[PDB]
Amino acid sequence: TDRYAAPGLEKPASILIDRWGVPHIYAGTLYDAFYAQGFIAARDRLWQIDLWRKRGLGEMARDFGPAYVDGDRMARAVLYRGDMYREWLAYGSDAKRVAEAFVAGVNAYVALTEAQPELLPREFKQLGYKPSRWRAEDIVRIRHHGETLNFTGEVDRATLYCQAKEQAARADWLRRELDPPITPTLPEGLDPCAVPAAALKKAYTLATAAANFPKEAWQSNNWVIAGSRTSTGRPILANDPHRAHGAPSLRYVSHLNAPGLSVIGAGEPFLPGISIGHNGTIAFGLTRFYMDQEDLYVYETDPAQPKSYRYRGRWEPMETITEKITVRGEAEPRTVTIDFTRHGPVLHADDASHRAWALRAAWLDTGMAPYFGSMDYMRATNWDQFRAAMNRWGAPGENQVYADRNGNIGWIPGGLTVIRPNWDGLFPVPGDGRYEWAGYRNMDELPWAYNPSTGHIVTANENNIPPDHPAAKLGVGYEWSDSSRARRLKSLVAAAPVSSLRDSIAWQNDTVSLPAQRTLAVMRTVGNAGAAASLLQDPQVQRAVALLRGWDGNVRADSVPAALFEIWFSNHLRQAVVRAALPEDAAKLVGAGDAARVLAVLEQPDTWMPTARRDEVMLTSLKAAMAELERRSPSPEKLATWGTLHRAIFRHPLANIVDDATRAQYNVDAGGIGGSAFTPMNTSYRNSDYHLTAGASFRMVLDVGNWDQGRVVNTPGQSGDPGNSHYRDLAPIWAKGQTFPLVYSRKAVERAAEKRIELTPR
Ligand SMILES: [Ca+2]
Ligand SMILES: [Cl-]
Repeated sequence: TDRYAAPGLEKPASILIDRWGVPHIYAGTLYDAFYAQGFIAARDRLWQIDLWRKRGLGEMARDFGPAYVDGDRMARAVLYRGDMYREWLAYGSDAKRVAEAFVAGVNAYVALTEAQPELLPREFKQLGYKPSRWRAEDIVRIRHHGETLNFTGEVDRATLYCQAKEQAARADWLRRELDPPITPTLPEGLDPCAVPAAALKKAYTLATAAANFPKEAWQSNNWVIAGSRTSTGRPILANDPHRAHGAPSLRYVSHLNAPGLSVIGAGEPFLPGISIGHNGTIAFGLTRFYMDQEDLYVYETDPAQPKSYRYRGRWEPMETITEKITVRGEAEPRTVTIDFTRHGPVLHADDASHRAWALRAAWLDTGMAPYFGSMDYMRATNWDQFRAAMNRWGAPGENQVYADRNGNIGWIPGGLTVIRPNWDGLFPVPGDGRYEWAGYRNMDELPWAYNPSTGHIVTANENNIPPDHPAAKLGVGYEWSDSSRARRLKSLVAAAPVSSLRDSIAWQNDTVSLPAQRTLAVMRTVGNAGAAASLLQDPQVQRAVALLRGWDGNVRADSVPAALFEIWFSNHLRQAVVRAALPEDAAKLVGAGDAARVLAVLEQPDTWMPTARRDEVMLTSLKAAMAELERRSPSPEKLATWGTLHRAIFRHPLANIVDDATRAQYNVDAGGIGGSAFTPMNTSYRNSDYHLTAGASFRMVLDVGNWDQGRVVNTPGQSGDPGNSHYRDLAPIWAKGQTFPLVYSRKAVERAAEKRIELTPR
C-alpha cells in the first residue's frame, strides 16, 4: 500500500489497482476523482502523456535538438488559437474545473518523480530530459492528434486530375471509393496543377504527425443488441476501435468513483474522464463517422506584398504570429513566424507564382479537442441526456451506440459538420471568397435510431446515412471506410436471434474477409482461354490456384492460403489491375487504388478491359505473389502460414534509436496473428513485411445492467513502464482473442485488487 501527499486534492482518495492493471479510483468529491485520475495516469503513462503534450505544444526541440524545430513550428501553427471562454464551455458546463483537477494530479506525480528519482520513467533518462508541468489549457488547445479528413485526399485528387488529364475521372474512380458514388466536379476557378503535393504533405505531416524518433536525427466496430435478442435478456453493447498499435497503447482503462460519478471504460491517458464504457446506467462506444472537416484553400498573393492575398477583390493581409522555439544546445530561442489567412494557417507559399495554401481545418475551431465532449455524457442517465450531450460532440466524427440498464438501445452520429453551399469538399478551393463555409449543422439534422424494430445496430465506418433520409443530400461526407467489416458484422448479428457475451467476443475476433471471398468467386470464372490458359500451365500458378481452391476466405493465422491471398491482394493483384486499366503515369499515382473499386472492376471488367485481359492480369500477379510467398518461407515446399508473416510486435517510439538489448525490453512481441484490414478483427499491416500496424487494442463487450459481467482487453498492457509487469501482461490475452473482467461493483473490485494507493491532501 503506497501513500502519497496530494497538493490540490480536496479530500482523501483511495485507488485500488486490480490484477489486470486497471485503476479503480474512490474520491470524496466529484473533482477529486479527476485529480486522482491524472495522478494515476502519470503513474502508469507519464512519459507517453508528457510526449503527447511536448509534441502538441511544439516543445520537442527544447530537449531533442535542432532536427525538431520545423515540427515544433508547424505544431504551434495548429494549436487552438480561438476564444478560451467559448472553448471551456464547448464541452459541457464544468470542463475547466475537471481539467484543472486533472492537471493538478499530473503535476503532483511530476513533483514526486523529482523527489524520488527511482520513479522517473526510463525514457526520460534514455533521452536526457525531465517531465514538464501541465496547465489546464493544454488539455483543450492540443488538437492535431484528432482523426480527421480530408486534406490529404483533396491533395491526392487534385494531383491526379492535374496529371491524368482526360483520364482523371476514371483514375480517381479507381483511387477512392465515394459513398454515395457521386461524380466529383472540379471547383470553378481551381487549377488542379497549382497544388504542390510534396510540399503540402510535408508541411501537413510536420504539423500533425505523432512524435517520431528517426535514426537520422539521432545518429472500428461497434454494436448494440436489444434484450429480446440476447441470452441475458439485457442489452449487449460491444466496441473495438481500430487505431495505431504500439507500446504503450493508445488508450488506457480506468474507473472513477465519487459522489455523483461512477464511470468505467477507456480513453487516451492524457484526457480527463472516460469516452468509451459505461456509468452504471448507460453504456456507449464509438466508430468513426466521416464528416469532411478539412479543406485546402488556394490563394493568389500580391506581388508587391506576399503577405497579402486576394479576397473579394481586395488585398487582405495575413496575420503573422511570432513564436520562440527553444533548442537544446542553443542559448537563444529561435524566432520563427507563422502566417494565417482568415481561413487558417498557411502551410506553404510560392513567391514565384504568387500563391499560398492554407488549411481550413474545422478542428482548429472551438470545441474540437478530441473526445472531450464525453464531459457531457459521463453523467448522463438516459437517452434524452445522451442525445443532448451528443449535440455538442465536436471531434472526431463518431457513430455512438447507446444502451441502458432499462433495456433501451440507440445510435447517434455526431461531430462538427460543415455546410458547403457550392462545392463537395473533394477538391481544394480558391480562397478568394467564392467558396465559404455557410455555418455548421445542428446535430438533429443527422439520422439517429432509438429502439429500432430490428433490435440491433451495427456500425463500422461505412456510410450509414439512409439514402432516403434528408441528410443524404447535405454533403456530410463522401469518403468512408471499406464496407466489408460492416457487411460481415451486419450478417452475423442479424443471423443470430439469440446471442451471448461469448458470441460478441467471437465476432470481435472474426477473420472472414469478404474481399477474399469475392476474389475467390471471380477466380472460379477465369476462362481457360487466351493468354490466361497458358498461364494456368505454369506449375507455380497451378500451385497458387490449388492453395486458393480449398480456401473459404477465413484469414486465419495458421492458414497458408490466407498468406498467399494477403500477399497477392496487398502487393500484387490490385497494382496489376490498375496498371491494366490506366495509362502508365496515372497507374503509378493510383498504385493499388481503392480495394472496393478494384474489386468492382474484377467482377465486371467490361468497360475497363477485356475479360481475357482481366484473367491474364490476375494469374500474372498471382504468380508473382506465389513467388514471394515461397521466397518468404523456410523452403518452397514448407510454406509460411499467414501468422508466420503477420507478426504482432507492439513497437515503442524509441525502438529504432536504441540497441538490441534495450529494444527487446521496450517492444512487446505477441507472436503471429490472423486477420487483415478488412476483417472484423482488424489487424492492418505494413506492406514491407506484413507486420501489424493498426487495429483493436482496447476491446469491450458489456452486459448492460449486470455490470460485473463486462469483458475487456487492452494491449500490450496497462502500464507504460517497461519495468512493470503490467507493461506486457495483457498482450497474450489479446493474442488469444480473450478478455478479462471489467470489475465495477465494490465487492468485485475488492476481490480483484492487488495494490492500494492512498492520496492525502497537503
Ligand atoms: Ca474537404
Ligand atoms: Cl469539391
